[PDB]
Amino acid sequence: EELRREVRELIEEGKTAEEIAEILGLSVDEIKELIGRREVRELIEEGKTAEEIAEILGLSVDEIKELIGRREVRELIEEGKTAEEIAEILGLSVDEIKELIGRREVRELIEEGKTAEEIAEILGLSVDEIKELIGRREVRELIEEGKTAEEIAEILGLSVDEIKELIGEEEIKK
Repeated sequence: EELRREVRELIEEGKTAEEIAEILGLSVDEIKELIGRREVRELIEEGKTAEEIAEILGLSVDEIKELIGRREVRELIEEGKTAEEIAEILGLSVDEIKELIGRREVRELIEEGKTAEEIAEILGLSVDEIKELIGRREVRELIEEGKTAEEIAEILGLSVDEIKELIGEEEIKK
């Protein structure tokens, strides 16, 4: 019922799926049958590349790309990784990381003080697409600290033109 828990502790110990089969007396294929999504994130938290995990758990690079989803994209974008930086860790193309992007991946960077042009070059291939996908909540997130001509709009793109389509005029000066 929870045998997958008695396997994620040997992974964080440094052992490999080959050694997890011997220590637990089981077979190597059965260890591959207990490797889930949760057992992969912990190995993208020690900096290990996906190709390293291809030789840690013995799974194919085709079979590790099955498990890695948008969740690790947020985690790596959070740390300090960028555009091509993430793509090399996971063997994916940068476009595959573009196909795993969203507004939630952008909020965390507004929640670390970055600007539109700052994140446009961090995640790569972004310019007005960031401005296209800056939500009202991000401008509403700063309603407690509204205080510029266009820098509460430069962090979020441009000028009051943006802070007029994403909020009213009574809250332009609020």
